[PDB]
Amino acid sequence: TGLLDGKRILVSGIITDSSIAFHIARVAQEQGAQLVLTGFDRLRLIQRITDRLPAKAPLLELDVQNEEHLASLAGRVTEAIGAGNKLDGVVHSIGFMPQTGMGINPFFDAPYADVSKGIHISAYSYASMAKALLPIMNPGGSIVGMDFDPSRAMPAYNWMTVAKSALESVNRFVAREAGKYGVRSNLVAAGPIRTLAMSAIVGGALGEEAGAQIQLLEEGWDQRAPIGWNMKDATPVAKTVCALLSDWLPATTGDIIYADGGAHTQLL
Amino acid sequence: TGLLDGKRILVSGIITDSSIAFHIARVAQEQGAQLVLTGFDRLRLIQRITDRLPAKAPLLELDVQNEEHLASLAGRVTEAIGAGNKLDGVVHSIGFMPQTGMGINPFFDAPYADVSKGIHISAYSYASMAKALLPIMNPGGSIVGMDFDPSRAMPAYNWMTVAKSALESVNRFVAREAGKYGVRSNLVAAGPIRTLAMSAIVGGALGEEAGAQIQLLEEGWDQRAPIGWNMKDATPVAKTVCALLSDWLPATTGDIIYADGGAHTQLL
Amino acid sequence: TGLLDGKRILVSGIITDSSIAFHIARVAQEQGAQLVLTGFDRLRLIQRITDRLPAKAPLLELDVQNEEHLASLAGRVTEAIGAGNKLDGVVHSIGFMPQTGMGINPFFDAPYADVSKGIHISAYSYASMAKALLPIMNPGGSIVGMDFDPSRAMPAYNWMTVAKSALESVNRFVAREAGKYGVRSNLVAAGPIRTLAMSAIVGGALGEEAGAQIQLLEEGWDQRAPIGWNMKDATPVAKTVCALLSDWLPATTGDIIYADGGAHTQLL
Amino acid sequence: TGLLDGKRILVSGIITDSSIAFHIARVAQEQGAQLVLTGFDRLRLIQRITDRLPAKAPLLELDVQNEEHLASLAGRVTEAIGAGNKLDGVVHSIGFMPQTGMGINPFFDAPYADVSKGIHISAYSYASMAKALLPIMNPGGSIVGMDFDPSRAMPAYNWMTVAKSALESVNRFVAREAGKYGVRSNLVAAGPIRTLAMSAIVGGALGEEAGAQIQLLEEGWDQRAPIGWNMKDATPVAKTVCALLSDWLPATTGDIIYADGGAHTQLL
Ligand SMILES: NC(=O)c1ccc[n+]([C@@H]2O[C@H](COP(=O)([O-])OP(=O)(O)OC[C@H]3O[C@@H](n4cnc5c(N)ncnc54)[C@H](O)[C@@H]3O)[C@@H](O)[C@H]2O)c1
Ligand SMILES: NC(=O)c1ccc[n+]([C@@H]2O[C@H](COP(=O)([O-])OP(=O)(O)OC[C@H]3O[C@@H](n4cnc5c(N)ncnc54)[C@H](O)[C@@H]3O)[C@@H](O)[C@H]2O)c1
Ligand SMILES: NC(=O)c1ccc[n+]([C@@H]2O[C@H](COP(=O)([O-])OP(=O)(O)OC[C@H]3O[C@@H](n4cnc5c(N)ncnc54)[C@H](O)[C@@H]3O)[C@@H](O)[C@H]2O)c1
Ligand SMILES: NC(=O)c1ccc[n+]([C@@H]2O[C@H](COP(=O)([O-])OP(=O)(O)OC[C@H]3O[C@@H](n4cnc5c(N)ncnc54)[C@H](O)[C@@H]3O)[C@@H](O)[C@H]2O)c1
Ligand SMILES: Cc1cc(C)nc(SCc2cc(C(N)=O)no2)n1
Ligand SMILES: Cc1cc(C)nc(SCc2cc(C(N)=O)no2)n1
Ligand SMILES: Cc1cc(C)nc(SCc2cc(C(N)=O)no2)n1
Ligand SMILES: Cc1cc(C)nc(SCc2cc(C(N)=O)no2)n1
Ligand SMILES: [Mg+2]
Ligand SMILES: [Mg+2]
Ligand SMILES: [Mg+2]
Ligand SMILES: [Mg+2]
Repeated sequence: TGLLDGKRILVSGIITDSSIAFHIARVAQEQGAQLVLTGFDRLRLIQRITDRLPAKAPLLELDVQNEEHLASLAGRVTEAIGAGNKLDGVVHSIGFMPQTGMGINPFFDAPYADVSKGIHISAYSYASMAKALLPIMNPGGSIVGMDFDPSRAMPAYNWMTVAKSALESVNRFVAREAGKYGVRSNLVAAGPIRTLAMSAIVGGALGEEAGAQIQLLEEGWDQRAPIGWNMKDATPVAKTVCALLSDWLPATTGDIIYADGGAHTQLL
Repeated sequence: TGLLDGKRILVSGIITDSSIAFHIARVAQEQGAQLVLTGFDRLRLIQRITDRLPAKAPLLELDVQNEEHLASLAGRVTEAIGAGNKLDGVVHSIGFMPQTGMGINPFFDAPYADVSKGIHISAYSYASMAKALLPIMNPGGSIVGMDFDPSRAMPAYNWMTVAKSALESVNRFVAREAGKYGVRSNLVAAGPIRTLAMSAIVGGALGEEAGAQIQLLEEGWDQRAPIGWNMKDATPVAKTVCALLSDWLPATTGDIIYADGGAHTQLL
Repeated sequence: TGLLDGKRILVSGIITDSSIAFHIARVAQEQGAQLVLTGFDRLRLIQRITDRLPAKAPLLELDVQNEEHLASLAGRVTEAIGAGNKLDGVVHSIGFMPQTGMGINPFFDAPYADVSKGIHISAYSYASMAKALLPIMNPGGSIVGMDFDPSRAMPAYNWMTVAKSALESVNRFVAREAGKYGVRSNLVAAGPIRTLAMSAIVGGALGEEAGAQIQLLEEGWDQRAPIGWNMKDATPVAKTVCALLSDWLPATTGDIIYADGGAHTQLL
Repeated sequence: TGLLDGKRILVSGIITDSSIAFHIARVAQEQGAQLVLTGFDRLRLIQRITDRLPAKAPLLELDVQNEEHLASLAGRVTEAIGAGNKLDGVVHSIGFMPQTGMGINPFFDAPYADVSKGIHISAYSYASMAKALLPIMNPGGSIVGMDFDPSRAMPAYNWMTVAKSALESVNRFVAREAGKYGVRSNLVAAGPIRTLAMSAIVGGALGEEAGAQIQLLEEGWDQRAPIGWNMKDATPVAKTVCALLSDWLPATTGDIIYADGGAHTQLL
């Protein structure tokens, strides 16, 4: 009697035990969902990481920049879940921006090839995954992507923020297409989460000024949040993704749910 | 094993079997919640209506314009739920705007006394109820109010839209106060629902032009909604309110969840 | 050859030489506009203040809560400007919230009578003035109101923020009515301005905590603003109001122009 | 005594006499501005078109996808305006999306190479131009870009809408950089304009369904606009761009001004 009992859900984006997708996968399994996982490039690493999940789940390779991986994806998922079975859910928890597009590298100094790669992975791939998976999704189904509120510019995030603005726009169009299948498409805008990369950035991996700026942003976020914000805890974000994967928000689509402690609703 | 098992929830706003609050109360009970209901003025009528709910629930009188009703409310709820017990949820499903403030009566012709009454009932009362109930709410608790997207002006709704804009602002402040109790505060922005009053308006109860305009708005809403919009079905709205009353959106506060078929995310 | 040469403009809201309306009136006159001023209650004081403006301007009494003042307003303006002449512009620079609705007084402790008075003056009066003045405005005309961005809740501002949210909604409806006259209606959302009342608040006139909170908000505003924000200088705000009164934004209506140093477009 | 007397302004984006940039250039010249024009690929055509402007203006080649054109741009402008002189204004009126990214071609069928080209030209180039031109702009200067409101998804526009969402995000970051030079950066969100390409689209150049959908969008736009919307008249848009190029909106940056007849503020 979990929130997601009997649901078949694809979860992309696990790389480490601190990935937001690891926690989404863990909570979905705690809630009775049967998962299919997708991983990029380091499959041996991802398998060892996913071995820590409450239940076993088939892992499929998916490089979103690879058209062959996308073209074979639905067939590979069908084989993993069994012929005649379809997905009820899809989680996009994929994001990347080359170092030139984030941090202390001046915003104007990011070459377009780098920005384009980041936009391909972080925004266009949300449409790529929906195109590949909608033909194998059941009516009442749900597609969820991870967002970081890009409504206002912020230091260091730079082109990653531009990619999120593009992602929010993509989500509204994916919802139009997904609707033809009786499927919802939404994003969860999370507050900052101390993933391995976020800790490294605050530690100065992308320059001192950028680290200092992200640390101030994190502190301000918890201060603004009426219920507080714990950057070390991805569970509230994972629960929110599961809320969207469930039958409990059936009239919400092309939309954004903020799992940010309410920080975006307050100025100070 | 319902979504709201063991939760004690107050639900205001039932007047007819077509009230959005009736459906919120029905779904909350189907999901294991123990309810306390509040009713305005016509208690005998409300009791006969609520007798149709899946389970028995104490009904308390609450006129939000009456300071004595508000001052005695927490004590009356405690008596109904038993000393030592507190509420986990509160539903505000209250709205009113005198006839001069809605319909064919020109927007400029609404006297302030009428607008002020409508704003008192539809917006200020969200803060009034939170003030009365927060001292008897448990941490992890949830306050939910009903909204109708007032981001853009629309024909006929007139001062009711102004009252909703004020309500959205009130919600952000209530979240600040509710946070001190470990309580969330959010609104559900519903698409148009064919309540008794909505059917009467489309039928011309507030003038021909206003009826024609609201009918066009309803049609456009379903056309824009990527998953469609059924104005005759309050169930998707009721489910969304229950999603907010549950433990599944724990990092969302001072916010608005749109249960509108995704219509507000599309232009055409 | 001023920006507003030959335009007849009504300007309300002058009380001191630090009123935003004093600077709007000064810049409009520097730009060739012929003004009619309205004042509340302290006409002798207002006249002595307005004697400092670059040019002489008739001053009319206007209490926005007084229906007789509103009913006689168009006739009184016509007498001041001459029969056969109409206004090209109207400036609403009126705002009030009783002490219980702002500052350290808890948000929940503001009685409705106080909130309603504040909403009457700060929001409903924008519609009251447009109703009175549209019959004496020329096509191509412009109505401008003063806003303080209420999209996110903030400390101390409390019910004044709720009143601004209501004002933004009122503006969108006033635009619908004003359009029938070929008239535009818009708000200027200013950054914080050190008026006499703002200085008194920071100084602790409405409690220590509220003063400290508003001082932090002011500092954050200049820090966020990509071009900086000088709270001691109302000139950039006055220039923006004149931009809206001019023929230079002819396709903008029911809208909000932010004269806030760009602070609302940045998170940090 | 024009609005832009003595200002040196670069205007990009003229291709035909129906280009929005042609009208921006015409109004800026009527208002006393001294222009430098940039053109893409068809310089002989652009020169013959620009010969119709009120005054002579040097024309420089600028392909925004060409790093050499961008690297030599400031030097070429300085040569055209004279050593010791700098620009007061910059107009970005550049947009492109390959046919696969707009129209009847399904949203999912646009290959990334096409989307990336469109995003390069329509969004990234706003940052490219600011990087090249800020070192030759005077304090008090203004950068203006052309936007088409992408807040909600719409039929046919597809990836062009995604590119506009990315552009709005880019604008907020450009404002941060431009602020260091005492320069403002803003976008004008225009209503639909019957350029040669728009007429061809409505005529079915990108498929019947797309043409029909854009025609419905145009009709709805004028219906919603409280002051109406004339798609055959770029003058109100050109005037708005000049308002931003002037000294009259000195505290507005990282922002969006809507020259859309107020259509985006109304639902119906
Ligand atoms: N960490 C935060 O503060 C934060 C905040 C809000 C939203 N988000 C978003 O959450 C999502 C997950 O990120 P995270 O913070 O868990 O970091 P992460 O590094 O753990 O997850 C990013 C994932 O993207 C994958 N990926 C990269 N390139 C790929 C490709 N070519 N094909 C397929 N997958 C590819 C990586 O392998 C990794 O699994 C991202 O969309 C991120 O932007 C993160
Ligand atoms: N019907 C729609 O299309 C629609 C759309 C979105 C949101 N909403 C909102 O949903 C909520 C419920 O409205 P509904 O559509 O179910 O209509 P309804 O008439 O069934 O419910 C309104 C309720 O407000 C109560 N109320 C009025 N004055 C009161 C007072 N002084 N004290 C206490 N309660 C008082 C009424 O008794 C009634 O129970 C309202 O906030 C409404 O604005 C309605
Ligand atoms: N000061 C700021 O930081 C700030 C920021 C943004 C917007 N604004 C807005 O600018 C406008 C002008 O305020 P200000 O800051 O110049 O303060 P102010 O005190 O100088 O101006 C407020 C004016 O409202 C008038 N008023 C009050 N009650 C009235 C009534 N019954 N009838 C008619 N007029 C009445 C007062 O007489 C006064 O002239 C207000 O709308 C205010 O909210 C102020
Ligand atoms: N037409 C509308 O309905 C509408 C509405 C709102 C905003 N806009 C925007 O206004 C701007 C001007 O477009 P328009 O409608 O006048 O169409 P247009 O075709 O007349 O202008 C587009 C311009 O972009 C130029 N361009 C394309 N690729 C380029 C490159 N590689 N380098 C440099 N310049 C390049 C073209 O040469 C052309 O001059 C665009 O940003 C467009 O999206 C248009
Ligand atoms: C909002 C947000 C913040 C961070 C640090 N990573 C992410 S996605 C993960 C990631 C890592 C990198 C990188 N440059 O290593 N780029 O993207 N998204
Ligand atoms: C958004 C929306 C629409 C309607 C018809 N009623 C409501 S609340 C119910 C109601 C009824 C009335 C009335 N004038 O009878 N005023 O308010 N809210
Ligand atoms: C946004 C903003 C801020 C302030 C201090 N005053 C205003 S209007 C002026 C005013 C003064 C008072 C008062 N309580 O004296 N209420 O309103 N508006
Ligand atoms: C919002 C909007 C609408 C249109 C028709 N063109 C533009 S920019 C001009 C353009 C033309 C094309 C094309 N595919 O020919 N792509 O972009 N922008
Ligand atoms: Mg294991
Ligand atoms: Mg019964
Ligand atoms: Mg004098
Ligand atoms: Mg010529």
